[PDB]
Amino acid sequence: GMSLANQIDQFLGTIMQFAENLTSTQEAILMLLAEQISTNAKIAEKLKISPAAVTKALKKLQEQELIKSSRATNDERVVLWSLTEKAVPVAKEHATHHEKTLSTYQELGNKFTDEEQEVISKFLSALTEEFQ
Amino acid sequence: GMSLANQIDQFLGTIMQFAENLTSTQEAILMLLAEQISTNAKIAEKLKISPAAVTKALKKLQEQELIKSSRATNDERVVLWSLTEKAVPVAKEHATHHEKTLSTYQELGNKFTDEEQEVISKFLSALTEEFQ
Repeated sequence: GMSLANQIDQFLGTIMQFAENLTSTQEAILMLLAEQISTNAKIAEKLKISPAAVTKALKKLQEQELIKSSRATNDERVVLWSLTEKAVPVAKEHATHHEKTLSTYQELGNKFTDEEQEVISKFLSALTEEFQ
Repeated sequence: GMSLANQIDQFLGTIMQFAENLTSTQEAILMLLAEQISTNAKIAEKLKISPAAVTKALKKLQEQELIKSSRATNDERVVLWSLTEKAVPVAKEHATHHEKTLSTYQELGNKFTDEEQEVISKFLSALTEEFQ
């Protein structure tokens, strides 16, 4: 039989191999803008990142014509950002992938009782640490 | 609070990030040869790989002067392979890393009862599948 240590080793090897086959900030803005027009400030708050990081990601998305700025109809000083037509199916495709992935994790989790899920949760947190 | 699905998603993201920061056959031969001189046949059996794959990996290791061929003192037709002096500390360093990694997984596993470990084992097998 196989030790749990070896099972864990093999499992992590499989996830790392799969890895070896848009930044995440950019893709998170895409997803956010897919749901509501927003400002730099709003984006920084919702994403929990610095204003410099938001400006940097917004610039990359703009260069790619994934998003576009406009002026708040109420206030001429506030710049709003929204998806371009070109970005609509990009964001939709990313949102769908994310949702499907999470659904898969959720269905797997649902095969376990709350008590079992707590075991799994503690296991994953402790193992996460070894990789942070 | 955070759903298990989201915990799993974040956990896999961390392992994949860590990944984004010698082939495994070659390194397995190094480790094997670190413990005993062997032939192509022996290597293929122990590693569960094709003779072509072994020849391919042996050639790469030889080019790198990590291993060297010699003739079986008993039989002139059989080629044995062993580490070179240069490879000794390479294999030692790899063996030590592997052992340390497994020790870490083992110590983490030891914080869980056999029953909890079974929960974790089933969880990991089912999740592995999603990535094979």
